Amino acid sequence: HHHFNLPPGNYKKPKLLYCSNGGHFLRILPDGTVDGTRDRSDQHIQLQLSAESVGEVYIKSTETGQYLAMDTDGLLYGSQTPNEECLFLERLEENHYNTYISKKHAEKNWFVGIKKNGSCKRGPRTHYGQKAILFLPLPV
Repeated sequence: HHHFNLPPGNYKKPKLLYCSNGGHFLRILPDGTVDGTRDRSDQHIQLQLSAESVGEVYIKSTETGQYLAMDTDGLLYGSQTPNEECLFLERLEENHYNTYISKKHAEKNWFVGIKKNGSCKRGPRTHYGQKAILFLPLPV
């Protein structure tokens, strides 16, 4: 369903997923809530990525152990355990950024994304070409 241009990073260390849209870091709150925050000091923005298969990743909160996941209705949530909804296709975009496509909903082009207001986007509302889906992994 999708191209295979991969980004040039590794999963050695945790990262911050900086969204260029509004400048928010992706956050997985203890209650399972997922949003974005501009507070670099937030304890819930440190994520450990890991590769399942080449180009397939898990995105986990170092603080809580929760996995980033996208539900049947396109809502991002924090999962206590790894499941099919937790896999994302990590790809390069615009020869620069990282994008994360829901593996489970790949055919539909549902992406991880953050609005200028700090609220995450719902799967069906995302699409190729948007600013909300563009991320830069920053060191913690």
